[PDB]
Amino acid sequence: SGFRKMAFPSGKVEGCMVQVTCGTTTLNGLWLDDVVYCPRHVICTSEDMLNPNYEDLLIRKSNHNFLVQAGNVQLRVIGHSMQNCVLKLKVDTANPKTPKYKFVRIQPGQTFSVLACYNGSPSGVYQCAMRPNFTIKGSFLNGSCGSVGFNIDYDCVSFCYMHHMELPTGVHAGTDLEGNFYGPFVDRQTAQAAGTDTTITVNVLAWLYAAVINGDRWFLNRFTTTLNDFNLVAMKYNYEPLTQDHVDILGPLSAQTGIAVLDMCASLKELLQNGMNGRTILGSALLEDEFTPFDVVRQC
Amino acid sequence: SGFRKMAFPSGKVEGCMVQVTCGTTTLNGLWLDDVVYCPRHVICTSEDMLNPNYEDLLIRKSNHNFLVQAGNVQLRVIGHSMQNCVLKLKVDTANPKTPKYKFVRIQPGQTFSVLACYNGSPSGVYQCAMRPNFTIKGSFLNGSCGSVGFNIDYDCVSFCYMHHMELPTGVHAGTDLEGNFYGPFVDRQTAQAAGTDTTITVNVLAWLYAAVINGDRWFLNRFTTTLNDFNLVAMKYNYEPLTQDHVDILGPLSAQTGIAVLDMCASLKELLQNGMNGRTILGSALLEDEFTPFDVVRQC
Ligand SMILES: [Se]
Ligand SMILES: [Se]
Repeated sequence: SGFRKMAFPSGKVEGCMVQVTCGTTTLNGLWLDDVVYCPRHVICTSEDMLNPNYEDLLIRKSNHNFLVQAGNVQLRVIGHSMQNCVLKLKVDTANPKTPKYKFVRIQPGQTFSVLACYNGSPSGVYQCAMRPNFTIKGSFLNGSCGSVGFNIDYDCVSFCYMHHMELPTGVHAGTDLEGNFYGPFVDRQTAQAAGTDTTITVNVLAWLYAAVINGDRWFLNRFTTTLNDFNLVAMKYNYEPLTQDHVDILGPLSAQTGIAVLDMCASLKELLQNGMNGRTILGSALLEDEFTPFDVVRQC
Repeated sequence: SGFRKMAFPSGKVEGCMVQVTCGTTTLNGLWLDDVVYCPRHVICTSEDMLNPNYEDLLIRKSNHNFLVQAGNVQLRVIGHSMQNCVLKLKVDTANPKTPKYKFVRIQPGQTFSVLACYNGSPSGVYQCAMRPNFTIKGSFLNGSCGSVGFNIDYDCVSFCYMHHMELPTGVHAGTDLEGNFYGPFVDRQTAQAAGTDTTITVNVLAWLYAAVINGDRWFLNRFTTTLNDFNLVAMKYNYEPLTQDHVDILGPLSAQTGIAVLDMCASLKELLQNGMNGRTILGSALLEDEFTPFDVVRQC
């Protein structure tokens, strides 16, 4: 037993990371089949980032201006396309190590594993949630740009994220693998408001169930509540509204534990109104919202 | 910037995981060069685990009684040795995928990455600390036995841990790769006291420095203290004694931040005596002790 924040094994992805250099800027690329994907701001200098005209800047670039290095293996670039905020560099060799893969655009509240890389070299793996306001709170130093987020189902890597920006607030923003930003963000070094974040209510509930399974039951109380009562409390406390879709997804966990969802909500309400009072749930002294129902089920 | 609990990329290790079956018991093995390492209790039934005589049980086994499966590749076992609580199964093929590697026995307070596996298949990666009482708090379901813990330096995998037991308390215990348990534990399903755990003081301090670097400074106070004053407070609060070795290892972090170690200790003291008062450090509402000075430096 036991419960941990756990990333997917990164092996399949490590074999796809490349280094992409254009002019003076180095960052990470993702080589699948014969296409290398990377943040289009690889083409920018420091000053460029203040106010880039990506079309005009890219027009000053040809195929030979992109250095693609796979470990020590130089890749030959034979086409280049901008799609939203990604570059798609066509190279002459299919990646021998390409796994089965999909590109997916995930939803707020969903989670994924990040392989943080520098100079096309993996350095660490960890699990992130896409926040309701479409930021992530990661660990992304200078040159992490181009690191990707992914899920694995059996043999298939669903790439869902590529890192592009740290906001002045210190949170992180980026694209799907088609180059469309999550959230209102743009690939320019400018003031950008993320906007109010909220707790992923359904994740918190899933985590409470994981706590019950693991033997932490102190917070289980004598009350119940209704979706609407609970949702009123959710409002006050800056939590996402709970819907029937959410109740449904907790079904299997409510099934195992014999604790109906709305009884778990009344527990949550007591925690939101009374706090945790110096106690811990699954070793945490706040309410974790970084685990989906799927995450919890996988681990149980 | 940003700060996260981060495991090593698991790629190098995923290519070493095998499935080991003997009689009715399946668990995980580690295939390096021509030797497969696994928990010796693979040879035990359920009832065996109550009171195993490993010599006598192993004497009833030959090379062909060990099923070693590497994905779909059956391995041929040609010798078998018990070393402490591990079996070393000699197989006829060197693992093509063997990385550079060391076996190391780590120290309490040190951290490592766990590749949790089931039936020789990796399912997730996450970072653990070896507790002062030589347990780990992991996520290890039925059949996780044989999963390993490791560090990576450049190209070299230092294996430090193999999973063997969940204690009745729900914490985890296991061996180095020579088969010597961390802590007082044995590979028998019996009552086993772990004994008092304590907070890894130096880790907490490293984490406080990581917090300063990331912009969290609320807890920085007007006081200082001495090693002995601090250590008296450490005692009261079940924290490990801070030594000069520890001060030394925080040197580089004290260097960058311009906050002397003992000033960071006075801050810690105020936190230990006054609590966190509903505030958060690096998104945590308690004091994290799961990051070493090396971990923090790597991430900064
Ligand atoms: Se970037
Ligand atoms: Se086991």
